[PDB]
Amino acid sequence: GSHMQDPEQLKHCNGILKELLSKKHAAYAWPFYKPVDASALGLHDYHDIIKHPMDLSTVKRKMENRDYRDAQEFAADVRLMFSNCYEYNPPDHDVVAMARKLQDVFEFRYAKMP
Ligand SMILES: Cn1cnc2c1c(=O)[nH]c(=O)n2C
Repeated sequence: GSHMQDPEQLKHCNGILKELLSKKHAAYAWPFYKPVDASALGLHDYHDIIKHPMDLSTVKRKMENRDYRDAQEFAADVRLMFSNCYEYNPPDHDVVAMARKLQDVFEFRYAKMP
């Protein structure tokens, strides 16, 4: 059920999303900008292992379209994106190191929800 605080909490989520996409974090956010193109990258098992792909452009579309009804729904998708990275790749992969840094940006600012 919708709460009067949901619009304002979703604005905080939108601010986080804008930050994740910003130049400040681009050195480690870039693998998460667009859907994984598994065929182009030679990752021919990606869709056998990752049943629910997610990326920041999809989060952005869902925000713009008012798909997310509350902050928890938004956070679940961002976390799904990171989890997919932790599931698919070995833990010493550079993309995992980038995911951990971007997730730290996300989690610390999400925790500051007004
Ligand atoms: C999210 N993303 C974007 N590019 C990649 C990945 C990944 O998980 N593994 C991986 O190997 N590559 C190249």
